[PDB]
Amino acid sequence: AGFKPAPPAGQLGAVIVDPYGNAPLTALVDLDSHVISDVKVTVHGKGEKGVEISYPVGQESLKTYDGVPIFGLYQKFANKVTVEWKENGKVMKDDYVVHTSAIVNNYMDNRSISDLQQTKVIKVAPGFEDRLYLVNTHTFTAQGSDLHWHGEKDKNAGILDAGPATGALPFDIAPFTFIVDTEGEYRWWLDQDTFYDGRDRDINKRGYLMGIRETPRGTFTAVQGQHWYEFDMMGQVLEDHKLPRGFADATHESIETPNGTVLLRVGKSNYRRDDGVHVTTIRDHILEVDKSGRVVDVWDLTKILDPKRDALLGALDAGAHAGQQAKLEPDTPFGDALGVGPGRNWAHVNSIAYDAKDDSIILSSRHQGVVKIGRDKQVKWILAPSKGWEKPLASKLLKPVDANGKPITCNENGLCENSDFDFTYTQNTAWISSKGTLTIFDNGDGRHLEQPALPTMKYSRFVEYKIDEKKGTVQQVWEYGKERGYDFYSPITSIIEYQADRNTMFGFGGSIHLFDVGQPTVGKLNEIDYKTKEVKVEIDVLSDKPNQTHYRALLVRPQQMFK
Amino acid sequence: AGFKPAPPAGQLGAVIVDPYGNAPLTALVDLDSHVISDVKVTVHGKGEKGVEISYPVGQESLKTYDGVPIFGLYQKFANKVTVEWKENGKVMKDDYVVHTSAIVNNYMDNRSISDLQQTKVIKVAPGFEDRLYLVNTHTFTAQGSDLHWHGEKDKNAGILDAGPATGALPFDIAPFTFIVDTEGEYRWWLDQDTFYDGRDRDINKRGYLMGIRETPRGTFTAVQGQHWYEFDMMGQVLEDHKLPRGFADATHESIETPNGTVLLRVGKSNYRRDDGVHVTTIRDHILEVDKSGRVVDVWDLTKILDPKRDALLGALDAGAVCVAHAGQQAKLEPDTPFGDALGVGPGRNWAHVNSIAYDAKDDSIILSSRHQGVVKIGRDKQVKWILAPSKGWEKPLASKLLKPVDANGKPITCNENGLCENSDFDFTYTQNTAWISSKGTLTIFDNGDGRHLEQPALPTMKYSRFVEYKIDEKKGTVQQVWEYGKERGYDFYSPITSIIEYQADRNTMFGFGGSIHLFDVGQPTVGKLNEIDYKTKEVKVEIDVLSDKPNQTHYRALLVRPQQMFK
Repeated sequence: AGFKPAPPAGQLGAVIVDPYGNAPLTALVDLDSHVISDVKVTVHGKGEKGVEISYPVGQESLKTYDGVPIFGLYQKFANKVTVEWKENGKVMKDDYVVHTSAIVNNYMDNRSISDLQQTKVIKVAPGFEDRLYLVNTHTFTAQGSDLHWHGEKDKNAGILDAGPATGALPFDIAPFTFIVDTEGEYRWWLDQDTFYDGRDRDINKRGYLMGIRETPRGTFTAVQGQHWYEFDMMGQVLEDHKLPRGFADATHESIETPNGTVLLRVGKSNYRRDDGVHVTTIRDHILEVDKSGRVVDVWDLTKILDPKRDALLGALDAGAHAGQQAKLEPDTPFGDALGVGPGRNWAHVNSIAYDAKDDSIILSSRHQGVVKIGRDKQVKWILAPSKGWEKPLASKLLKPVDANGKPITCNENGLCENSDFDFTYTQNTAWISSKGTLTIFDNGDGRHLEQPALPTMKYSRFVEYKIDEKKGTVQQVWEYGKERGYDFYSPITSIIEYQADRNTMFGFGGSIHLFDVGQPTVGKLNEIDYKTKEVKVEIDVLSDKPNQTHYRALLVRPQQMFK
Repeated sequence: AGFKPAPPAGQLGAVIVDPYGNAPLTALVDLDSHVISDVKVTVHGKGEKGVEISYPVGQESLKTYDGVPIFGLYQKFANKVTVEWKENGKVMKDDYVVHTSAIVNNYMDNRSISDLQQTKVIKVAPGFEDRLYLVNTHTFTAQGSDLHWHGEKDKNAGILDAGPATGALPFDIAPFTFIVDTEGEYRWWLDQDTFYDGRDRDINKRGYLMGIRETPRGTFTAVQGQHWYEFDMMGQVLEDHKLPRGFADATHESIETPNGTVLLRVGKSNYRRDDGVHVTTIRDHILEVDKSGRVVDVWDLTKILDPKRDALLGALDAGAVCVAHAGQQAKLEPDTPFGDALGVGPGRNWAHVNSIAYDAKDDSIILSSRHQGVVKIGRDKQVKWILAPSKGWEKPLASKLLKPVDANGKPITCNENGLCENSDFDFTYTQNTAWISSKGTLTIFDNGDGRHLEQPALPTMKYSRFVEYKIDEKKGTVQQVWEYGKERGYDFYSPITSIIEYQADRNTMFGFGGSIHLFDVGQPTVGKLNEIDYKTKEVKVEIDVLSDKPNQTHYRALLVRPQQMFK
């Protein structure tokens, strides 16, 4: 006779490239029954300003991988790797040359600018040369949306009519997943085949890879369509769960709790409306699942909030026919569409945050605002312009004040007077910062509940708030980006997150220049000094097809990847 | 256009037979967006003496399933079911007629007695009519073992010779998993295609389905070949993990701990022997994994115990090899080729661990080695005690041997073979399921092969026990405090597998002998379910399960409680 395995490369076992087969820019040093400890890996930079990646590897990883994880390689390159360990009270070291293969995009057509998305470095301050960023973007499939959930036909339906559609099964795209360093180089790639398969019609392998978030084990959870996952930086798929049978279309987010549970955002399949019509609802539906995939709890937002509030809804750019303000029709067929009511995109929830302090969740509804909902499924507060909100939900809205806690005078549209307090509009990632505060990407479409005279007048903000839940007072304590204009405006997607290690504000604008037809879409990575607003890091990712938005990115840390 | 879904059956949604596709005698009442709170299901017994099954349903389950779970139906029958619930403050109730289809055995050939295994009720005391028992058994495939792991050629082998095998891949069979009531009726069935596919050569669908154990949630874990699992009684596969890449051939046990981890009994792939031969080791490694499938810890038994000890290994019947030479004593050979074969050293079946117990009190594990005895190993990988005949053990292990005492705690005299004098005390031999009981004692199934470390005069001179010991870890003393099956002879004798477990609820001893009359050629093998009153040793239950092909061992059975199946 047969063929032998690979022989050892040094003082341990063989060194295998891409062990699990889903991460081509990784490799594994096989243990070959050696008892080692105090392990460290160093991947050396390419060229003269090449960025070095170095990390410890803990005891759970060795056992799990039966070897030393090699993360941080370059593609099609003779990587130089050094691994240090201890064996029998003695210090050890090997230097390996690890050749890699190429990175492939399996989804190209005449729309392709080229096979990979282009990076452009712009600002790398001192003491940020080590930073790594995981980019969660995507790339159009050749035939685009090809499949649709089947729904229930209505009274007003033509007699001969074929049945309708429901839900959001067409929300389907190829993933483009990678890590980029401060030299604009790819240092990681999750094979597109790992979760997705666009040419085949296995709905198990279809959807929109989203909500990539870190776990307390240095791993990551993600969603795609009708499944949710866990995976590590070696490309090992740790969990693969179908959604519970009453639920569908999980998009936008997934986060592990401190209690071992996992928060998902989904829709309800076969949802019975009060008029007896069945629909798959749209992004208005939060699960708490466990590691068995079972449901621990569910928030039905159609019964917590107000699916009839069209305040912000009525005021939206229909290009996300661009620019045009949203003109609602009350005969809008059920499905993934702007409209009121269950079976229509009335909420568009895109972010979840758990609050251990009071066992509550915090949510950002693109089309309504931001809320904290209790375990008791009681709304505890709301952050939105006061228009549209009926009683008793109106009782829950927060009151903006100043540094001295005196009320800020605002109108029902969010326009405040004599201060810089503003709310958020079509916002994202309303999360809780390590500082104990709420951080939000304010995409800013339909700001102040209107379209502006000219598109280019829109802008996006990073914004931080301080909430006295007990008083119902909210305070805007930090903002950045208003004064950067249409080149800093992301209509959709996007993220910010407070980094306490370097006191920065991390962000990613995912759809910059989305409307510039024929032009690649810009994903802009930023670390902003929290104290000075100085740009410490600015890196741009360009879509590989024109007008192809990015979703999110994360600031990842190798010291944590391998528990 | 399109065909409509199923319309409501009663005052809720439609009623779905076998929703997940894995348990054909189950059903689901779809929830159709109704909000309900105090659910109860009752499945009425078939015929005049049929057993009724009734259980509450928790919220999580209603949520997890989006419906009410219906467990306990009869095959090919118009099952009469009653669901009771609260909706909008007021008491509700529906009666459904749930037709079911047939149970299929997909693995039959000329050895087949009939398609399904036969049951024979023997004894059912009053107050024990409700009992249900999950039978973990199996049935031969038409091809038998067809797959080997590939090994590393070693110096002794020829020059033109192809490489050898290693590991325990041929340890492969089709499952036969059903629940039984005190009328010997089939009330649950896990589709064979759920985990296993014996006509196809996808190894992820191969192995020997075992170590079926309840979880703190009412669900069950299980191992088969190179995967481990979690499932529930609706046939829903909750987890499906590959073994971590260092490991292979998982069998016998899988048990969730109070800490969310799961303990597995495994072997090691590509193990580097001192002489630098790479083998896959056989049933001598313990994994602790998480729900992410990652290794939390690992016990290498080739370095915690003694793979050279052949005190029991040589005293054995070559009848319980793997699959003529029964009755005959084991003769160890030095040149025994690595693989699933009796012998010493890493790469050979020197240990055959087959039970794991987690001791929460001190973060230790308890193992049953068929071929060595019963030990407690710490989190620190340090051997804490041993229950075995003192023969063959060197220092430092010898110092760990427990010392037999009486009720007043005074030494008992037992020779080096385990033979004691002037007491009923006896050690356990090729035992199974060494678990901790609710009382905090050690219960064991003393299969009893190679008893007192020899083969007896005549083959029939063999017997199994149920046995319970009390250990004073602080002093190293072990005390036998209960036993049963001694007097019942060869007809109560299970050479392999099998299981016991104390039940505080009715003060009984649960047991299952998986291989009674295993060696009776041409005869079905008997799996005997038993409950034994703890106080009186009266037989409260006794039910026999007969293999569907001749000489086809069973593995284990569980005492399941439907009150606990849907959290």
